[PDB]
Amino acid sequence: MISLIAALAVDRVIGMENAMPWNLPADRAWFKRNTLNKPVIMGRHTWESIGRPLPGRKNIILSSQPGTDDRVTWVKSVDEAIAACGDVPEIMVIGGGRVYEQFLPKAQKLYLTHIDAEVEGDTHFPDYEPDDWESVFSEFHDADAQNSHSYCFEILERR
Ligand SMILES: NC(=O)C1=CN([C@@H]2O[C@H](COP(=O)(O)OP(=O)(O)OC[C@H]3O[C@@H](n4cnc5c(N)ncnc54)[C@H](OP(=O)(O)O)[C@@H]3O)[C@@H](O)[C@H]2O)C=CC1
Ligand SMILES: COc1cc(Cc2cnc(N)nc2N)cc(OC)c1OC
Ligand SMILES: [Cl-]
Repeated sequence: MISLIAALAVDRVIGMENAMPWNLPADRAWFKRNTLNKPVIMGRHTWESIGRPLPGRKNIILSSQPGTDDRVTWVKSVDEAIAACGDVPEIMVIGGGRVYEQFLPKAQKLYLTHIDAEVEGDTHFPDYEPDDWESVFSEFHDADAQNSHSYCFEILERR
């Protein structure tokens, strides 16, 4: 099983200048929950965004160029990433825009955080047909002192 987990603003925005254009600790909490003790495949742009290994997960970076951090696994292809995760129950693909593009066709599950924010963005979740997917579970949260936007955590499964 391959799964994508991603936070989407109003216009499927996921990124602005190699950062998420919002601050939702409640999202980073939901991200940690569903990825922990599973392998994560991220693109080199996302690695640099996070800027440190994600504890309690084998970290797998996609980069044509050679590695620059001895604490994480590096791979130069999609097939190498996928192989690098090994015989596991679930592979979590955690960004960014170009990695999502490549993995979404392969993906069985979506872990979507829908954020009530119309924010300028250089990077968007790839398009898809909701025809192709069926809503499994969702959870709505109001904005609060720490999370300036309302948000909905959704899970979808292929057919
Ligand atoms: N909203 C959300 O849920 C999330 C937000 N983001 C946002 O996403 C943005 C980053 O997305 P984007 O700019 O598309 O980049 P990525 O984060 O997908 O990383 C791009 C890099 O990945 C490497 N790469 C990708 N595919 C391959 C491949 N098949 N073989 C080899 N290397 C590969 C390349 O590295 P190289 O240059 O070494 O060749 C490429 O330059 C940021 O703004 C970030 O904030 C990211 C995570 C989640
Ligand atoms: C743990 O912090 C980060 C996590 C992510 C990936 C990510 C974040 N949120 C969700 N819902 N899905 C994801 N795949 C991306 C990040 O930066 C772009 C992070 O830095 C704050
Ligand atoms: Cl690419």
